[PDB]
Amino acid sequence: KSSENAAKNSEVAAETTRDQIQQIIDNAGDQSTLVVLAQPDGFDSIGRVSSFAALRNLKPKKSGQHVLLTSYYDGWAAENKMPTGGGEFISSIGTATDDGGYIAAGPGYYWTRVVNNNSFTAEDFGCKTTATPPPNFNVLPAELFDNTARMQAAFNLAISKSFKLNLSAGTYYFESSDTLRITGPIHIEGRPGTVFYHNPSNKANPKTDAFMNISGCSMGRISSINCFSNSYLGKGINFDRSVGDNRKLVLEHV
Amino acid sequence: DNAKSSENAAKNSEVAAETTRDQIQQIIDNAGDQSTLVVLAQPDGFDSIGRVSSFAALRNLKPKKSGQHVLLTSYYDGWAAENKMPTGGGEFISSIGTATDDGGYIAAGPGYYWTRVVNNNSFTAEDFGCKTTATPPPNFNVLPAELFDNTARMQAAFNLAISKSFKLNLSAGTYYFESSDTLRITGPIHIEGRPGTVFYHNPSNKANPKTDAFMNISGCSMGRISSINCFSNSYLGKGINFDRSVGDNRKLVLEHVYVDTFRWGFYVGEPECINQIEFHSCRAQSNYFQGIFIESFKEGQEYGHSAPVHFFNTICNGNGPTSFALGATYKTTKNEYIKVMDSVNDVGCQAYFQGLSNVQYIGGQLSGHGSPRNTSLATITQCNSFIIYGTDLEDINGFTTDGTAITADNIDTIESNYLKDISGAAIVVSSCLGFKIDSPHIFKIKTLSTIKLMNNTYNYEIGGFTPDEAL
Amino acid sequence: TYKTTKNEYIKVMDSVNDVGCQAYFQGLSNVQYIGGQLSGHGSPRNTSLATITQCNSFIIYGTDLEDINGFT
Amino acid sequence: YVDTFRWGFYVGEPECINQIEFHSCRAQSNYFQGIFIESFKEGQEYGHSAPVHFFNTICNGNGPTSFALGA
Repeated sequence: KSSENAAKNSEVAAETTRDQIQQIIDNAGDQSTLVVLAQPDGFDSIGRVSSFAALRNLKPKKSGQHVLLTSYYDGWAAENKMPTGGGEFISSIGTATDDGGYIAAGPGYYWTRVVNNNSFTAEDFGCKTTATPPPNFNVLPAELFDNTARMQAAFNLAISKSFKLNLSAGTYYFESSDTLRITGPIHIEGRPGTVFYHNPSNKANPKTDAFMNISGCSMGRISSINCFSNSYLGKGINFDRSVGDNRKLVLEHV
Repeated sequence: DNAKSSENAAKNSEVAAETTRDQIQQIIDNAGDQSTLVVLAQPDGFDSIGRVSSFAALRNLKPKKSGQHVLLTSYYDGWAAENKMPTGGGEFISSIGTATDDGGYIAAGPGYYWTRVVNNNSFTAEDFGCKTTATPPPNFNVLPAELFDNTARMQAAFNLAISKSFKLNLSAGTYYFESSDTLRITGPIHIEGRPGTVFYHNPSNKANPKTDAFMNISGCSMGRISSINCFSNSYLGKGINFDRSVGDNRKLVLEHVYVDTFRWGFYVGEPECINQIEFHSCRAQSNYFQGIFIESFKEGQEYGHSAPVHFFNTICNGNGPTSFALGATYKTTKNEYIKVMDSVNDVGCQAYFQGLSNVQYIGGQLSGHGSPRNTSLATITQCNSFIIYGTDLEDINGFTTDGTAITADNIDTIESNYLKDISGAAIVVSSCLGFKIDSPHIFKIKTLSTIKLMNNTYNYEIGGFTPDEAL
Repeated sequence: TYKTTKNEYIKVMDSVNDVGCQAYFQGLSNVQYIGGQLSGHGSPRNTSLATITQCNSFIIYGTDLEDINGFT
Repeated sequence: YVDTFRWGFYVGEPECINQIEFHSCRAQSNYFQGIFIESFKEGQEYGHSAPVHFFNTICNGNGPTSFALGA
């Protein structure tokens, strides 16, 4: 009775408000999409670049544009992981040397990363991690992607711009005839579980060739890395004077 | 009665519809004559993008398709009424399927979930719903102003940091804990606090308030924990307990970790669980019995040890029962009363080392400010190669194991009746091979001697410390 | 014998009389070894745990030393 | 690192550096001293700060050179 009267008035008022919303949304001919953007999930309406190669092929109308990169490689959703290596980029008109990390160059333009807190991760350069193998003798990890050239680009950027390099847990696989070089002062910070795994198969002298060479790294800091090879071949870290003295380098949990 | 109950739900639907209409009207009014692109173009256009208000709202937000990115302003809403800024927010990505809810990393609903986007392999505790508050003074029974228990959310945060190997960042302020469960680290981890980070522990809900550990560390090989200040203001419980329930803490490093006003600051009570551990710049202060308590095995038990153990620039100060503590009674939040003392003859010491090997105490300090009842400053039993490099030792108030005060008047009597007692010096060494001390400055020692040797300590070596300080 | 990813084989050993040690120091000065450990767990063939040659001022502070399997 | 001042690290009163720590620091090419710690001067009340820890710190090339004296 009395409850029913208010319950039916509620239906009438709700329908009138529905008609009012219909009317105002129809009247707002050119502004109705602002209602779409203001919803709690409105940020999804903004577009973003899918991978670093797509970013290389993206032609900017004018210098100074800002864009979002979701991840370095696409296809993380089909697998069971999260995007990685993404960020924000700014366009410039001109020529610059492609880096694979910092700078994505195309024909007559390029894009540069916005770096926060003077630090970046190795995933930003296309490095991949996998499951850590056991320490048994001739045992290799399950997935074999060689990180040597991409990790050397990351080291070069960290030495040149004096950013800190951050490394994620997992194993990075290395199998190349070149040795990984550190050529000036650098900050490197890993996580418990960061592993560098070295396969000496492509080396010219597997018995004596160094995996990592460090030289000229004054006042640098390297921390929380675990290198192993499971081979009984090679040098693990070779300290050198090809660039200069490592005057006050600090190694901690290596 | 069903009609009267559903009337309120109908009115709630009415109010929600009217408020919706009001938001659309507000948007259209603010937009004005200008087109959508122009509005976006305006220097403040970023405000026209919708955001989730809180983590619960995100749990209720149903994604149309997997792969959407959304923004979360803060973990809790209402920060603007309070005079503080949002915290705990970020970006989330949707997935269609089932996953175990977390309260942090993953917000799960029926048939969908949202996953947080983590930057630089690190995250904060606010991301998991933890709250801070103003720090209480160190007085005896003083609680912080507002009491929100952080135990289960901080436990979830530790689980994520161990599982995904992210670094856990903590903010200034006190995290309050009052729970019947002990906070466990079970794997390698990085924890980094700020100057001002405090963990306050309330033992009122513990089953054994006197002996139950606040925090438990096991298996933490290669971890690093820094810049945290744990205190409890109760003279009850263990501060941090190291176990082998998961494994050995094989090269764990602690820096700037302070533990105050528990019953024992740092506690170890079984063998082979602190091999190669490091304490840098740590502190244990005003605990009831000991600041550091290491005891690999008890008497009659199978022999065992952990080795080596390293202390660098660590200071233990004020540990041991004072007269106030002896007479004090703790009042719980359930209005219980717990007597702090065990007996009226209680004594303690600053540090206690038993059953270890290759121990180094470099620098640092061991002092007795505030006049607690101590048998010694350090007590060393059944160790091999304990070495002391330049450690400041000062201000002991001397007692025997029985509780008898050691003054000048009775000094001779003590020497006759307590010869075999493990007490009566600033440093007591008992059954220790390879003991060594260089020449630190020692002063204000109210005890029979500065160093005491007993129980087959047979190749010791004593450098020249400050002479004529004892009785 | 190590098997490479190109199906090559490499003899791990150099000679059937190979010996090693844990740490080798030659031609240094003012060296401090504070704490730590040097140990032969797993029974490798060692001439020593630590070999020090042609140095000025090598100092060891409390290092743990254990478990050597002696060879010339 | 502190270089080419008159003093690099200066302390001139008691009870202000209790338990301070220097790791891997440098004082180089200052005019008088690299590290200068002085709790009290002559005729002043006794005081001190304690303990004080240096770990792998270097003081190199401090003091007045002939060029510095003529500069």
